[PDB]
Amino acid sequence: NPCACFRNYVPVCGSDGKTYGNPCMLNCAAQTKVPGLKLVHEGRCQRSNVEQF
Repeated sequence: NPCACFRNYVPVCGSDGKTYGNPCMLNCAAQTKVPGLKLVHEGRCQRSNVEQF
């Protein structure tokens, strides 16, 4: 199961511009929510005053 994930926070940024809580969760989304979703970089997606402070 791609969506069998723990919630441990290992933030990664998807090609959809959405942060995923960990790579497992990105994969879950890749398999069920966002076709073609890829992990583009480690850490949260960059969005000032939203994802960062």
